[PDB]
Amino acid sequence: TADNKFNKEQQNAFYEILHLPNLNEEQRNGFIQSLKDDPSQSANLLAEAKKLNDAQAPKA
Repeated sequence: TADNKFNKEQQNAFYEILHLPNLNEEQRNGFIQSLKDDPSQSANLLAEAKKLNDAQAPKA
């Protein structure tokens, strides 16, 4: 890149965020929808998403 700053584990994770089998997209599409249509808070979104993962992922 040369203008914005999409690298802090954002781009890479994004492709992954779209795989979490334990969540619906209403919420997911929410954070990321901004990541694609608005590369602004996309980074902070990354953080919040990973969190919303466990909040609904099975466990022991």
